[PDB]
Amino acid sequence: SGAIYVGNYRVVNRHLATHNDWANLVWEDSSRDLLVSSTTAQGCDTIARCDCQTGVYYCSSRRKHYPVSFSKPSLIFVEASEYYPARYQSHLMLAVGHSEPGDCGGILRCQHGVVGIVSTGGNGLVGFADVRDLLWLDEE
Ligand SMILES: [Zn+2]
Repeated sequence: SGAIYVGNYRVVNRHLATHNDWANLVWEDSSRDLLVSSTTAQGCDTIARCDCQTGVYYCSSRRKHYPVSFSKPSLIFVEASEYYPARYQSHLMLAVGHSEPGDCGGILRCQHGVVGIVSTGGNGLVGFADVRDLLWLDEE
C-alpha cells in the first residue's frame, strides 16, 4: 500500500483505489495502474520533473529503502499478478529488486522528488508507475 499526496491530489495504484477515491475521482488509467483522487487537506510531496534513472524506493516487504537504477517509462509486458492478468502496462519503469503485491504504492524518489510508485513485481524485477509526465499534479 501507499500513496503520493501533492496539492489537493492523492495518487494511488488504480487496483488499490478506495470507494472514497472513486467518489472524488480526478483521473484514472488502467493501462498505467494509476488513479488520482481529490483531497480536502494539502499534501506535501513534490513530484520529480526530470529524466533521472537512479533513485531510492521503499520496499514494505523488507522494511528497507533500496537504491536502484531504473529504466525509462515504457510499454512493458507484465506477467499475471494477483491483481491483473498478463498484459501490457504503459509508463512503467523497471529495476532489479524485490516487489511483493503488498509493496505496491511504495515511493520511488530521486533528488527532484517522487518519481513514481511500485506497481509490478516478480522475476526479481520491480516495476514503478511513473508520474513525472503528470505536470497537472503541480497546479489547480
Ligand atoms: Zn530526478
